[PDB]
This record gives sequence, C-alpha cells and structure tokens, in this order.
Amino acid sequence: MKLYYSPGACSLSPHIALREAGLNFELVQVDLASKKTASGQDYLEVNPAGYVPCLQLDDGRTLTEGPAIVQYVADQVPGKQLAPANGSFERYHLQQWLNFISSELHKSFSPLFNPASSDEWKNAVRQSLNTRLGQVARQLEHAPYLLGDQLSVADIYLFVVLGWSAYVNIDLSPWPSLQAFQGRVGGREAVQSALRAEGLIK
Amino acid sequence: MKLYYSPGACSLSPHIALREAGLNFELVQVDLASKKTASGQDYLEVNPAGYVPCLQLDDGRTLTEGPAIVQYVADQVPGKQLAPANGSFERYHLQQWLNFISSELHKSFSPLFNPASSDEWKNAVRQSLNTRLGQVARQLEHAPYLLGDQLSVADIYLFVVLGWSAYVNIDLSPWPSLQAFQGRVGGREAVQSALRAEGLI
Ligand SMILES: N[C@@H](CCC(=O)N[C@@H](CS)C(=O)NCC(=O)O)C(=O)O
Ligand SMILES: N[C@@H](CCC(=O)N[C@@H](CS)C(=O)NCC(=O)O)C(=O)O
Ligand SMILES: N[C@@H](CCC(=O)N[C@@H](CS)C(=O)NCC(=O)O)C(=O)O
Repeated sequence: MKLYYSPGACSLSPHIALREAGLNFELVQVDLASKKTASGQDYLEVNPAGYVPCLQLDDGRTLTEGPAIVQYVADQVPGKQLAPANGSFERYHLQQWLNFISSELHKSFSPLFNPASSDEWKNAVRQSLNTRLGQVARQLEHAPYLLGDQLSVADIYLFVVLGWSAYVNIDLSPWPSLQAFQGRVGGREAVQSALRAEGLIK
Repeated sequence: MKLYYSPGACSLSPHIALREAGLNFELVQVDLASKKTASGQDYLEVNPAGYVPCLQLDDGRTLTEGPAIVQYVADQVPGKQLAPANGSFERYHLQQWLNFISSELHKSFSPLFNPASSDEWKNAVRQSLNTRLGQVARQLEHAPYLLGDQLSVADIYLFVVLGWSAYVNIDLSPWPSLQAFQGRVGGREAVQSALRAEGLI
C-alpha cells in the first residue's frame, strides 16, 4: 500500500490514519512542483487531477480523495473504531463530517495558500472559514470528538486542516475548544510519528 | 422522511436518489434567504450551516452533506444498486467520485453563482472547471456512468451539477460525452418526476 503524499498537505490525514490503523504502507513523495513521484514517474498517470493524496494498493488499484481513502483505511481494522460500522447511522454521520471538512473547510484554505489569489477572494473565504470554524468549535465544546467520545478519521482529517491555520494567519484562540481538540489529537503517537515522518516536527 | 430543499439547487440530487430508490418522502423547501423552512421554522436550527440539502429520518434524526445523504438513501434499497455494496472496493471508488463532484465541481460552481465575487474570481474557477470537467468527460467517454454500466448516486450528483452549466454559460459542446450523459440521466422517469415535483415544470 503506497501513499502518494506531500509533506504538510492534506495527505497527512490518510497518513495518520495509516499509522493509527497499523497497516503495511510506504510513503511515496510526489513533487507537486514537477508532478513526478519519487521514482520520477509522471504522477498524472496515477492521478490525472495531479493532486494528492492517492492510495495505491499492491495489486495496483488506486483511490483518491482524502475522505474515500481514510474510510478504506479504517475498514481494514474494524477493531480500532476509526469509523462507525458501515450501514450504521454513525457511519453516514462520519461521511457527513468528512465531506464538511473537505468542502466547507479544506477548500476554504486553498485560496489562502495560493499567491495568485486576490485579497478580494482571500478575504471572502476567511470570513466563511470564521463562520465554519465557529460551528466546528461549538461541536467540540459538547464532547471531545466529532462523533462523540470515539475518535474517527474525521477528527484526524479535521486535526490536519486545523494545522494550516497558523500558516495562513488564522487565529484559533477565539475558540478554546478547537485548541483543546488539537492538543488532544496531536497527543496521539500515530499523529506524532506522522509529523516526525513528514519532517514537520523534530 | 423529510428533505429540506430549494428548487434546482444541489438538494435535487438526494431528491432524485429518493425517487430512484422508490422511497417516499416529504419535501420541505427552505428559504435560503431568510433561512426558514416552509413552516417558518428557523432552518439554522436544523442546519447551522444554513444550506440544503438536509435529510431528516422518520426518527427525527437529521443528515447533511449530499454525499452522506445519498449514500444513506442508496443503502436503504440495495436491490436498486444505487451504490456498490459497503465494504466493496467500488463503494470507496463511489465515495471517491462523490467527494470529487462535491469539492472539485460543486464548489467551483458556487462562485459563478455569487455577484459579490471578484470578476477575476470567476475566471480562475472557470478554468478549474474546464480542467476537471475535462477529466469527467474523459471518464464517461468509453463508459455510460462514472462507475461503468450501473448508474449510481454519483451519476445523479454529477447530473444535477452539470445542470448548472447553463445558468453560468459553460457550453458543454467541448464535452459531448457530458451532453450524452446529461441526455441519458435526464430521460429517466425518477429524474423527470423530481423536476416536475420541484416545480421545475
Ligand atoms: N478533493 C481532493 C483535494 C486534494 C488536494 O487539494 N490536494 C492538494 C494538497 S492539500 C494538492 O496536492 N494540490 C495539487 C497541487 O498543489 O499542485 C481531496 O479531498 O483529496
Ligand atoms: N436550478 C438550477 C440549478 C440549481 C442551482 O442553481 N444550484 C446552485 C445554487 S441553488 C449551485 O450551483 N450551488 C453551488 C453552490 O452553492 O456551491 C438550474 O438548473 O437552472
Ligand atoms: N457542502 C454542502 C454544500 C451544500 C450547498 O452549498 N448548498 C447551497 C445550494 S446548492 C446552499 O444552500 N447555499 C446556501 C444559500 O444559497 O443560501 C453539501 O455537500 O451538501
């Protein structure tokens, strides 16, 4: 199982999930600049959309889109409840959160990270991110995790997006519950191993 | 169940999936302006996010995000195969497409619908669509649906999304495979029923 990734990108979510699940995997760095995998092969042959993450099973099948990959990873180790059982209400609830993070949070940072982005665009999204983040913050005051007391891949995904905040000057102090969450998820060794592994910390 | 929708919006996807699954439901329009259901109720009480769709089970429980809602709907009548079986690779492959349409297509269209967005904003996102729409078009070139021969909820979501390409002047003639897809999904009774019901006459 190979994970095409880039240090610090959204691919850190499935990365952490892989460590949390304890599967067999290999991190394959993709040059987002040149679009070549570690082997210097054209990544677009793997993901024509050109982005990461991308999971590649040893048999050759690939899977893209963070939310899809982390659910596949989770379903490999049901014992470690990183996703409610399929068919159960909480599974659709997990899928609800995963999409929310993807559509309503992740994509709202993308314009910030891009220089070409006009301020009259980078601001139109910061406002939104403020609104969305407040919603998440309130969800995290109730219980420790998104789905309650049980951690899921949604939390890992969210944890990752919350990490870019600092890079784009987004303050999370307004929401203490978000900070308590970050310290709570970042406190897991799988999480620390991934940060260390991506050269993000240490 | 109740489906909080708005005519033509992306709530049209779960609406079609509902009819396709042969599941009966009640439509509850939501004034995306006032954020009040058709009963005056404050929609932000239902969805703090303020957007449709929102599926409310008979339980009284609720669900948001198109991709989740349509997967719940699909799994209710597996006999209709609106989604590959859970635990099957193609099910994750389906979710791959649902997240793609949501973040790589649906949210690209959002800006093109807002007037309070810089003129340069729409330009950038218009190329993204051309890039992504090109990949989807290529997907449906040698196969009728996103996952092959069997129509899934992913195709329904895509159908609704492309339907907006008119209101935003995104000619699809460059992508005949998309015009075919559109003409294909659009001819389904469940589709035309949802249109008629949403008053899209
Ligand atoms: N919809 C995709 C988005 C993936 C994505 O945006 N990946 C970024 C990294 S965070 C990327 O590699 N973009 C291509 C690039 O920057 O060249 C998903 O949820 O997985
Ligand atoms: N009813 C429209 C299509 C529906 C539509 O306009 N959807 C809009 C908002 S209701 C949309 O693309 N929303 C994307 C977004 O807000 O992100 C038509 O077919 O003429
Ligand atoms: N992330 C949501 C997107 C839903 C969405 O953007 N809905 C639009 C219409 S298609 C909306 O209701 N926007 C709020 C408004 O128009 O007031 C999902 O995947 O379901």
